[PDB]
Amino acid sequence: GALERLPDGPRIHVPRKTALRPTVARQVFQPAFAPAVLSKFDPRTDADVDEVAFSKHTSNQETLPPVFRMVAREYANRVFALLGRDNGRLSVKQALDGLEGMDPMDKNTSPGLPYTTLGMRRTDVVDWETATLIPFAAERLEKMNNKDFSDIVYQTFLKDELRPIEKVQAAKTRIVDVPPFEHCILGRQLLGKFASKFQTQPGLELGSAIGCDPDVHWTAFGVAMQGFERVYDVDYSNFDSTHSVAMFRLLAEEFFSEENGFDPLVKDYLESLAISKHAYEEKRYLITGGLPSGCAATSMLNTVMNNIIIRAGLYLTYKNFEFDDVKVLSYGDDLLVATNYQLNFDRVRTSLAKTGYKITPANKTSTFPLESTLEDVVFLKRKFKKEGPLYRPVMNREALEAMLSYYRPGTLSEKLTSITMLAVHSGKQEYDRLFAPFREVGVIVPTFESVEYRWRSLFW
Repeated sequence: GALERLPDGPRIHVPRKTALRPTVARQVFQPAFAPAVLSKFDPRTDADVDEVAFSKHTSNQETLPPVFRMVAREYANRVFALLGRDNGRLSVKQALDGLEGMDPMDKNTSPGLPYTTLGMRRTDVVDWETATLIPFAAERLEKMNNKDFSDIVYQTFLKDELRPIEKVQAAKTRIVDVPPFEHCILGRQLLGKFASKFQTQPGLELGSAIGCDPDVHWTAFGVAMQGFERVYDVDYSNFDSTHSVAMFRLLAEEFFSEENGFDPLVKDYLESLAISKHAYEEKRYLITGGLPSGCAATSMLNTVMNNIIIRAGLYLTYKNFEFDDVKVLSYGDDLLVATNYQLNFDRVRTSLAKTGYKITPANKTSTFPLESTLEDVVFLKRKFKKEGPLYRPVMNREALEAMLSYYRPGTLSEKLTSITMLAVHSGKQEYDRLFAPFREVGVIVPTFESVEYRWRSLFW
């Protein structure tokens, strides 16, 4: 919200060509999907894609009800009771290498401005052996330690991916925000030690599916939500952008605070996300509110806010409502409510509408069903398919066809390998149907029994 125009500067090229190309299986399945619109002169749409991206960000909420604060600090108590309040700053060595049971920073990811303009990669700007930034990058990280984030400009561009034909026709393409590499390092310094603990324990108590593995953890999520009377599926609309600047303050003061064992600089880092400066072609602008993408923190941040927001809506809608009445499971804006009560999310939608957040039923029709169970819900594009004492992540049939219909030249073998581990849960008949197009044109893929056996090996 609140997009303020700044003085224009050097041209930072937004890419306007898809790398996606159709496979041999596109003609077979013909999914309701196509590459996202990137150019203004894309003939598949009437609309200007830059206008549609800039039409969003109207204005976030200035204020926010007082119930958001108490439910935030009450959620904080539960989280830090389990994980602990030893969430101090990590060294630059620890940030790059990552802690034990935490992936190291990706060397391939974009380094951000001005390194992308100069044609440099992440491994140019730092030495991973010694954890040593080059003089230019080192002094910028120094200034951010001294409470100054004035140099930080997000490289912003359109997301190259598949979209529904309606999103392609309407030119509604998602926006990627790439922060500078030093900003991304500093983020993992301040919030890394906490993130490592949050990743390792996904479940209903922490209220998060972050750092899970659908093959294994679906059985754990399944059995945990099994005993409950109902399970609701709730989806937000523009969850990242609708975060108010007040929400960021709440997190800094109540959740990611020095009381809970965080670095004092965390507050200033969170303000860099709250009020951020972006570069798009020659345009420069300033968005007040909403969480930018980029780096590993984004999914965790939304997961924390999601547990707060959904309960705050319930507190507002349902009087004498309890915190433990609802058990939550979420991976960012993908939300899953488990409860013994009977909740009406039509009235919760109207409550949260006033607070800025917009929920939807996730079933293409404006009616949250009063009755809903574990078998009905869809979480992470997957369903909960019980099989003996286990649960299998059965992925949507229309999703699987869409994934196989397009690809990026060069990395086709890597793609097919990963999709076999998804399609295995749909059954041998469905499995061999989905890969038949590729085998038809002389492309070998592993047997169903090979990959099905591999999945069963996880539980031995």
